[PDB]
Amino acid sequence: MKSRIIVRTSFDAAHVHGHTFFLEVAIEGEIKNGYVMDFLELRKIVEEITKELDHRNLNNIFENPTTENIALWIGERIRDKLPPYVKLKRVVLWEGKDNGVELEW
Amino acid sequence: MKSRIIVRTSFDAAHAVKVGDHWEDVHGHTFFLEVAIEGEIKNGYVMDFLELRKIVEEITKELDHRNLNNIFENPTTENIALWIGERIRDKLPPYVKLKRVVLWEGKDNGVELEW
Amino acid sequence: MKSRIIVRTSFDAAHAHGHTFFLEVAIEGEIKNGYVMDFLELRKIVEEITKELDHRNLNNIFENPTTENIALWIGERIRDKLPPYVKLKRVVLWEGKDNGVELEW
Ligand SMILES: C[C@H](O)[C@H](O)C1CNc2nc(N)[nH]c(=O)c2N1
Ligand SMILES: C[C@H](O)[C@H](O)C1CNc2nc(N)[nH]c(=O)c2N1
Ligand SMILES: C[C@H](O)[C@H](O)C1CNc2nc(N)[nH]c(=O)c2N1
Repeated sequence: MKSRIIVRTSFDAAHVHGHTFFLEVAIEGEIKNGYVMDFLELRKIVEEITKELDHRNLNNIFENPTTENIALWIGERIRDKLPPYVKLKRVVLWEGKDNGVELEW
Repeated sequence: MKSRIIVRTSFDAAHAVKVGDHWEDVHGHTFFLEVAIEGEIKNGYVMDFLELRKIVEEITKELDHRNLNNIFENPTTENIALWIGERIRDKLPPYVKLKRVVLWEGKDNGVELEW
Repeated sequence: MKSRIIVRTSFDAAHAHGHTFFLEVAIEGEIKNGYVMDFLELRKIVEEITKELDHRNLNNIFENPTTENIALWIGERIRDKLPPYVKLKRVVLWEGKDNGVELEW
């Protein structure tokens, strides 16, 4: 069996057409003493990354700000900050409520 | 790593499922459809969202506003989902593959098909 | 191909304050006579289990009532009430709307 904790967040950005992006992050690991990893630590890691894009024009930070590339970047940034016994499992980024990009490791 | 684009849409249809040899009472729902297409991120894209949505909505269009018991012998959520999956697969460009189809009958009950 | 039916339900419970839990259960099996498993039957099985949690003191049942442990608790009792030809595929438990645990078999 595989266990994961999920956190959902959102941020607004433009690329120009501004959107409200909904981000879902799934971190996989083992349930140790009732916890995989506390939600607040993960959520802090995630927001610390999304805040760099919040209210910005992604065309100034990304060569080509496609939802896929933004999702990719976010995944790499998250990966670099997660704790030792945990892995980035899934990243789902919705460009508005009806369209999204799912990245699964 | 796998990369997919997801497109969400909805359509409404009325129907009654078989409860033995006889039928339940007819009623309508808003169906929520989630389609996941997997492929490689080329030039920053897997597949254009709108291109996928059009393929999917042309399909749901045949079900939209219709009595499903007139289209399916047994309009269960699984048979409808299967039918949608097959229709989509048949229309997808040669560089992607149908990965997932999630059909919700309302927001409380749904069927998930994965390839 | 794999086919699953999914049911969503909700229950409120207190532990340590109280929360509104959102549960999503996915059952994998083959489609026979047009369906994997009757939606109501699963819903019955699931809500009979959640009924034992509804507005309860979770610390009376769990030494450490974390979201993960509660998810494991539910996953197990569901596996014990399921019919012979289907399998518990996934359990997603959201404590509130933006934080959840996902168990996958
Ligand atoms: C009230 C809330 O349930 C409590 O603060 C927390 C915090 N962080 C958590 N983190 C995890 N992984 N699992 C949990 O159940 C909780 N619960
Ligand atoms: C406004 C619209 O969202 C934008 O032009 C698009 C269109 N199609 C897309 N298609 C993919 N695959 N990824 C994207 O980020 C976008 N963005
Ligand atoms: C009204 C209700 O949705 C209808 O009677 C049901 C019940 N159980 C079901 N169970 C499955 N597996 N698939 C379905 O479409 C339904 N439909």
